Amino acid sequence: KALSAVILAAGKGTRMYSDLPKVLHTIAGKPMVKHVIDTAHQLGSENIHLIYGHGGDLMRTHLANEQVNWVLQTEQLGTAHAVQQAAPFFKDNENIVVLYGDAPLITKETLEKLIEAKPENGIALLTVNLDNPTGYGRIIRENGNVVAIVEQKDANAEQLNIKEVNTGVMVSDGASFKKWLARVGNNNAQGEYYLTDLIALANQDNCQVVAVQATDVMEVEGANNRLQLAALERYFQNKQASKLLLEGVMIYDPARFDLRGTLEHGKDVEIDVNVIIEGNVKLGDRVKIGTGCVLKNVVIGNDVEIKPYSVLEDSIVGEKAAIGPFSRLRPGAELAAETHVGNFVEIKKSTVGKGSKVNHLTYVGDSEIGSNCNIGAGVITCNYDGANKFKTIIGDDVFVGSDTQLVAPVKVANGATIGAGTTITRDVGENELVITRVAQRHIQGWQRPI
Amino acid sequence: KALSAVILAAGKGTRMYSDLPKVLHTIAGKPMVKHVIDTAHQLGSENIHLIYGHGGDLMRTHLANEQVNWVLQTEQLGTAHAVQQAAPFFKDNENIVVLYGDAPLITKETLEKLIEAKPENGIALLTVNLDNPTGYGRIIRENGNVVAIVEQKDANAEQLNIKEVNTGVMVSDGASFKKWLARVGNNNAQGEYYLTDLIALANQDNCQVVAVQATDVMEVEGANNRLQLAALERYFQNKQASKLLLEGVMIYDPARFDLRGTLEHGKDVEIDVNVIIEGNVKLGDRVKIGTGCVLKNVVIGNDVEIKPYSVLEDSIVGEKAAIGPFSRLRPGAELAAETHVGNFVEIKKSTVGKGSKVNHLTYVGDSEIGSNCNIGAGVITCNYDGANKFKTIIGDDVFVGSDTQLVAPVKVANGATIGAGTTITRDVGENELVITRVAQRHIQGWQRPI
Amino acid sequence: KALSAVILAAGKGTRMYSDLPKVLHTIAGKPMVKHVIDTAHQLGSENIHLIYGHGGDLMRTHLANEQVNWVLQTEQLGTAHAVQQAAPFFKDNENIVVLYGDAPLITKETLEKLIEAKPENGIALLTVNLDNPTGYGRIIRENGNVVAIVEQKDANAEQLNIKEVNTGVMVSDGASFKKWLARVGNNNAQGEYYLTDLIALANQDNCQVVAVQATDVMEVEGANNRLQLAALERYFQNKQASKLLLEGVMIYDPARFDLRGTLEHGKDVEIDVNVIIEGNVKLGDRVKIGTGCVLKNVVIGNDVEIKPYSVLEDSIVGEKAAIGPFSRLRPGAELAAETHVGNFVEIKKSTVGKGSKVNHLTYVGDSEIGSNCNIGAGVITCNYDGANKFKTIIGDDVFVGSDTQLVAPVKVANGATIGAGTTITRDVGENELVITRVAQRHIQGWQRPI
Ligand SMILES: COc1cc2c(Nc3ccc(NC(=O)c4ccccc4)cc3)nc(Cc3ccccc3)nc2cc1O
Ligand SMILES: COc1cc2c(Nc3ccc(NC(=O)c4ccccc4)cc3)nc(Cc3ccccc3)nc2cc1O
Ligand SMILES: COc1cc2c(Nc3ccc(NC(=O)c4ccccc4)cc3)nc(Cc3ccccc3)nc2cc1O
Ligand SMILES: [Mg+2]
Ligand SMILES: [Mg+2]
Repeated sequence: KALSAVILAAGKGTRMYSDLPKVLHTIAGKPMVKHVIDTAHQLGSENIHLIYGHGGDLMRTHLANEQVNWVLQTEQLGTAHAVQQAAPFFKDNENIVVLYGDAPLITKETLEKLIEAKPENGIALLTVNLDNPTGYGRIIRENGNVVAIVEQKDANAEQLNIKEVNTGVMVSDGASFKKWLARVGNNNAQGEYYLTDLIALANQDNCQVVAVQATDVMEVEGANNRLQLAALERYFQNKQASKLLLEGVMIYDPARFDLRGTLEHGKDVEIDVNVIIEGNVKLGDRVKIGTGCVLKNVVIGNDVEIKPYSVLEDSIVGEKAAIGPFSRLRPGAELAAETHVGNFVEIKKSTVGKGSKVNHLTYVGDSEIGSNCNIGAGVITCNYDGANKFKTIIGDDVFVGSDTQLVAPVKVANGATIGAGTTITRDVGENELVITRVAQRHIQGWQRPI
Repeated sequence: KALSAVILAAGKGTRMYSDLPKVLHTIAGKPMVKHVIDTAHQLGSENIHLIYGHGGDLMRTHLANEQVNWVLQTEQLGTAHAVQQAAPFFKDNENIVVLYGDAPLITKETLEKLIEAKPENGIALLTVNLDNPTGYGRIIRENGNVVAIVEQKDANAEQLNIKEVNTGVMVSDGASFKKWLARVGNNNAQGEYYLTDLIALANQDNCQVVAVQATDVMEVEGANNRLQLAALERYFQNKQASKLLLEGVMIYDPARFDLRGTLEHGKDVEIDVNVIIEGNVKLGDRVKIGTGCVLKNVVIGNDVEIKPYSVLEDSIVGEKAAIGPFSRLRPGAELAAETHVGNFVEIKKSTVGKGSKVNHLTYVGDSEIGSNCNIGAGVITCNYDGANKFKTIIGDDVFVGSDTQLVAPVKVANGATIGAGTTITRDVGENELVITRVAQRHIQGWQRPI
Repeated sequence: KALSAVILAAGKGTRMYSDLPKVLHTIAGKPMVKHVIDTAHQLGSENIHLIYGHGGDLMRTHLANEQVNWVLQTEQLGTAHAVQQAAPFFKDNENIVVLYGDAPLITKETLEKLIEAKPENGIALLTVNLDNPTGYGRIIRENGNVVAIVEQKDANAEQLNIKEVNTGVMVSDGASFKKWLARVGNNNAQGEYYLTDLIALANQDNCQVVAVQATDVMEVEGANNRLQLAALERYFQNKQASKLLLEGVMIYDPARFDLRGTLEHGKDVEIDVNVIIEGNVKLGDRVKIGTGCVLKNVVIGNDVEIKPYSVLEDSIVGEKAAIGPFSRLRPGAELAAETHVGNFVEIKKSTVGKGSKVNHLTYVGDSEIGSNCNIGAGVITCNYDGANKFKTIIGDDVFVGSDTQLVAPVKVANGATIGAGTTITRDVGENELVITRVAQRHIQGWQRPI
């Protein structure tokens, strides 16, 4: 049976004290509403109807490439009225699941179990058990089937002791939503059309409402301020970390590990404390990552060690390379197998060939470096004033002496040797040795002012 | 009604295993006793009488500028005897609050609620409820009014089940303190004059003692060793972090955030994990701070991004600047709007003008740099031997080529261009181009020893 | 009475998803089984019989220098059969303690209390109380003496409410082990010879079995996957940190501190958040360590401050030195008293004399530097192509100007001054001043392309 989803995303989020609307704030680097859209897509939703309102232009800007139907709410008349704006697009046959863009951790696993429990022409309601259910609408069963949701203020002494509560998440067929939504009224203290009233309208219509319990309460929690958002963040990180650990990734402290994206991993991977993994990252077998490292959108080959406080982005690193500590790889850095990148070294948009070393106090930008080169301490690739970032091409088996400037555009051919302190502006031929002739003045018996 | 405070601060803190006296150990970068002095000043105390003893010269050295009356205790005869040394300075009218320099987290809010509850000519006692009250003196009420404090060893079976206990914190008028303190005896196992006996002396005198409960038990806890100090530290940091989060600061993980001072903030500020904020820090709107950064005594303008592992002190950073990763700003660094400071760059005591960039492997010290300058990789400002840190003045629209040394004192005027590898010792005029003439020796067919 | 131990270490650890066998995975940088071997050695064990099996060559490789008897298990027939392979080496007199290589946190203190409780010709059994004992074998007493261990599936309604359970850890004399192990059968669902059956065989033989309770449940827990290993890691780190705090080390956040080795410390030591201490480390009095530092196998003298994000290995640092931030000390770095090492500085295998400073953007390798030298920003020690890391010797009171290359092998004698931008290839004599003669071309009125 086909499926579609409706996601409520119109709220201002006043208590975030932000210019962003509520659902654009991120969990693990991704907006809360994108978590729900992605979950709804994993379930196999055919359409996703996004009820939006506050921060409308920002929603459109930030979610421009999402495959959703953009349903604009111009006034807050409650959850039933919100869903009814999407109702004309519901297929009579096809289940509709209702979700909330500010409760982002709802799992596919829980939702497909909710969808399974839905009786034909009925409703499946997601519920949760709280130790202190004060403030939340209680589930009343008769027997095993939900007959009513009794709000805090209406509940008698014994109903107040019901620990099972309403989450707001609900599944029913499209024909049934169209029917019941048109019957919902707003005769209550707030004057709003409540989606909760579909439970009453279903029973009044002799239709079955079945309750399904959530696995974790955190998966129905919403974030109304940054403190609550931070609690959803730590729960989500802990759960990502636990999954990786059971898969065999040795994360030394899972409370000091952050994944903000996707991680593919080999076996015997070791990750020390305070590491941040962003975007799409792939790690081969026996990769070791030291403390403080940040990896964003990188592929790391088998048997690579990354030493402490290295920052890597949009880069490729071949097997058996050694990086760090204090290394920086900027976008376009491609390191071949068995390369060495050391402390206080920045590599931007450059390819470095097999076995080559760049171990100290060096900037290599917009370059090609061949295999088994030795790039000395203090070497800098640079440009003329008014230039447009031109290229430095270094061949195989080249020795570049310490504190040499390579002035692009320039080529240094295979087997060349460049002495320390050189300024290289002209192409260097194959097996050419280039030494700087210094002039010095020596003064004997110069007493220092000490 | 006027107020003054008495703070007990004489203890050795043997179990800290330190040369510092007990109350000088810090919480959030500030001595425990300074927390209490500051709280007492926030309440509006007119005098603060500081009972000190052990580590007397160190207390005087470290707290030299505090507006306190220095009351020296030469011998431990108990809390009543300690307070009585300050008593001659109590005004008959004026409330006196008693506090402890080794219980630093007592809040102004709790204390002004304690002061309000004090009945005329009576005592207001701060109490707290413990789940396991074993060891602590129990509050006995009759009815709603405190009649006695029964110590662990004296309490019958049912009194042992009283969960409400004495904190030691107390408010009464000065006339009443002088009267009752002179009546306190020391006929007990320890032979000391106990402040607790004022509860008995008050009732024996037909005066009312009213109990007021503390909000959090942590706010009456004392630190007798570093393990307890560390627990007070984490409670205090968590509470600072929660406050900032409810104010709209996005702190990605509040368990990995430290504030040791004061933070002023705009809206939409984002702070990643493992950041330390020290002294007085001001952050404009939409400032983003990456992982591992340390900010001490800095002003950061609107829309600044600070990238990972940057350390900044006594500096100003203008709007839309970009700093990091791996940047170091030392005291006197002033960066104008739209500036760029990159990896492995140290700026000390220098002004850098609007739009200028200093992006790699560079030391700029004691300099002025104008607007829209390009300071190349490897550039170093330096001095002659025996010099006294003289100044390097760079004008507007200057290009300084990579790996150039600027030897102070020297001026480089507007629009000058300096080629790579240059040593600049003489002033450079407006629109002057300065290129280094290299001499090189080329040897063809030189076979490397490989 | 003499002692020996038997350690069960043969398991594959399938659920680690590793090429390492189970007990080689580390806690605090040391294999789980080495924790137990070391504990067994601290107890005074005369022999340690190591039952090994899966990953046999790796065990032999990684534990090659351990003083253990290598007892190879070729087939899993249960714990009684495993111990019986070591039994021929038990002395009739001498206690044998049985331990598990995958439960590493068992303390010497608990084990010597277990050994004390052993009645002559009897058994001492280590037990623990669980709140939920489901799955674990219950201890049945009659009275005060263990009569049976009833497994989950065999226990009646009231036995299921026994919270005291079997740990597997056991002490009995060698003669008694030989006797009872030969009597153990395998008529059970799994078909294995169970060590638990010695409790029954002991009583059936009219011998006394006495129960001793473990202090902490974590000290009998085993790690069957990396998630459980990570929980043992955090418990162990917390406990190491608490011990240091009670000894007077100020650890600002004990949840962000890691010790992977041994730490010797003076008094008034301060350690900020996210510090990692590895191998054998010694810290004098009043050492301050800033955030993010990594110290491996180092001696740090009195009154040293290490500033944030410094990485130090196999190094010595004399009293009153200042290191960091962003400093790197590689193996063989020896810094004398009152030295200064600053940001983006790497020191490898070099001695630096009293009062000398190396404060920016510098590599010093394979060198000797004397006392009161000033090593300028950008200075690099380097080698000729084809050389074998030769030495740079700098005497006392030498000034080396910024961005100078020192080309080894070379000597610079006492009191020499070297100007900025110099390439030093020949020895420099006592009180010799060496200045580089630059040739520059100046072009007036050069308009930059802007
Ligand atoms: C952000 O966009 C919206 C979110 C809404 C929203 N978000 C939401 C819904 C449910 C929960 N979760 C719980 O209610 C819950 C949490 C913990 C335990 C048990 C339940 C959290 C956030 N709730 C309601 C209206 C609404 C209010 C209450 C229940 C359902 C729907 N209306 C909303 C309207 C919006 O435009
Ligand atoms: C450091 O200077 C002093 C501190 C003292 C000191 N500190 C203190 C007082 C109270 C508490 N808090 C609690 O007693 C408490 C903690 C948790 C729950 C409930 C209560 C902690 C530290 N207490 C007492 C004497 C003293 C002893 C006990 C109670 C009051 C006063 N005498 C002190 C004398 C000093 O010179
Ligand atoms: C890794 O090498 C081995 C470990 C074993 C091993 N490890 C072990 C033993 C005891 C515990 N601790 C507990 O049983 C426990 C934990 C928490 C609370 C209470 C108890 C953990 C790991 N246990 C057993 C067999 C075995 C199984 C169960 C009990 C004892 C022995 N056979 C083992 C055989 C091996 O070759
Ligand atoms: Mg240089
Ligand atoms: Mg140079």
